[PDB]
Parts: sequence; structure tokens; C-alpha cells
Amino acid sequence: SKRYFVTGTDTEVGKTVASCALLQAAKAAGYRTAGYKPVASGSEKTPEGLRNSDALALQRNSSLQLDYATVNPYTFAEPTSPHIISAQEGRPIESLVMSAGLRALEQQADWVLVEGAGGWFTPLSDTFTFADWVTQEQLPVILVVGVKLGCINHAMLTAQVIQHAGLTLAGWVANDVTPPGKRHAEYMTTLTRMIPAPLLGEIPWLAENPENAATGKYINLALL
Ligand SMILES: Nc1ncnc2c1ncn2[C@@H]1O[C@H](COP(=O)(O)OP(=O)(O)O)[C@@H](O)[C@H]1O
Ligand SMILES: [Mg+2]
Ligand SMILES: [Mg+2]
Repeated sequence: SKRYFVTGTDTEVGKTVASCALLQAAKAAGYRTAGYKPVASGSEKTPEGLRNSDALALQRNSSLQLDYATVNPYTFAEPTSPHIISAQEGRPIESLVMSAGLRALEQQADWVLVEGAGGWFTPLSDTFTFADWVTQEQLPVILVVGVKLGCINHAMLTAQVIQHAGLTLAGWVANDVTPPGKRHAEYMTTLTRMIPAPLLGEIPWLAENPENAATGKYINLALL
């Protein structure tokens, strides 16, 4: 069944918003979908336990009715690097558990999207990063680019390292994190030339609750 890992040029660039658009597009295409945020930090308390906002968005945007824990097995309250808070709270992050969770979703979904945490090299332990897990799973990678000054360098750095890891950069998504500025078209042209993967689409600046906006329309899944 189809599976994609979604990474970004940094934290706070639109990975979650773009992942929701991707999931909406896949449901529209007739797939049985599931979003997966194996590791999450920066989460709020509820009577059921901690809930992360990205995991909730992926859950809501999945075509299947999924239990929270199946979407997000590892939830940390403090918004810091996963390895730091995992070591502090004595709750190790295990590659095998992350992988089992992906398999569990595949029991029911035929199209699974996995959202990473932070950027490509976010540490999970003092000796293991998210990039290590993606490499183990041999997942095709989708790069989310928040269109802003500095994004060309970050997109190029991320694409080069993914390629060096022997992984496939399946595509990229442009996300308009701020209102339109002067060199938007020039930036889009530059990124299109430099990133060695198809541009899947562009999400416009959507000030109010973009995670639940109808954004599937901005993604062309036939390019993926
Ligand atoms: N296209 C968009 N339009 C306007 N707001 C955006 C857009 N994309 C992201 N946001 C806002 O920017 C912040 C970071 O987006 P998010 O998808 O959570 O980033 P990441 O998952 O990369 O950390 C959030 O507050 C989100 O609501
Ligand atoms: Mg975030
Ligand atoms: Mg996110």
C-alpha cells in the first residue's frame, strides 16, 4: 500500500497543514487513508492523557475513524527536541515501536502519510535521529517548504541530505506561511528549478484554521 514521510525545511513551516491537504486529496482520490505522527512534543492535557495538535489534525483528516494512540504512540508535553524530553521523562523512543505503529495502520489503510517532528535531523535519542528511522523504513519523502527568506538554502540542504541517504524525494509542497510579498514568483521558480522532485502543489495563505480548511484541491496526487 502507498506510504509517504512528510518532512519540512524547519519546524513551524507548515508540515501539518500540508499533511492535512495531502490526506484530503487522497480521500478525494478514493483511498482509505491514515495519518501517523509517531513522535510528538508540545502537547496539552485532556482527561484521556496528553494530546498533540498535529496528531489531532492528522486524526481528523484521516478517512478512517482511528484511535488517538494509533495515530500518535509517543506524546510529550514540552515543546523541545524529542530526545531531550524523552531522556528527561525516562520514556525511551523505540524504532521498533514506531515501525509497528506504521504496520498497524496499514492493516486498515491503503494510503498512509507519516509526519515527522521538526526538520530532517531531529534527534530521537542521543544516538538516533528521525532521519535514521526514515532510512530504515525506506519511505519516499515529501518535502514541505515554507516560502520565506532562507527557504532556498533549507530546501537545498534537506534535498541533498535525503539524496545522500539513498532515499527518494517523492515531491515537494510549497506552503505560503505569510501573505504575498514581492519576489513570491521568483522564489517559486527558484525552488522549482533547484528541488529535484515534482512540485505537488501550493497552499495559499489561510489565516484562520488552515488545518481544517478544504486544501485537498491544492494538491495534484497524480504527480506523486
Ligand atoms: N498556509 C498557511 N496559511 C496560514 N497559516 C499557516 C499556513 N500554514 C501553516 N500555518 C500556521 O503556521 C504555524 C505552523 O504550521 P504547521 O503546519 O503546524 O507547521 P510544522 O508542522 O512545520 O511545525 C501554525 O500556527 C499554522 O496554523
Ligand atoms: Mg509545529
Ligand atoms: Mg507539525
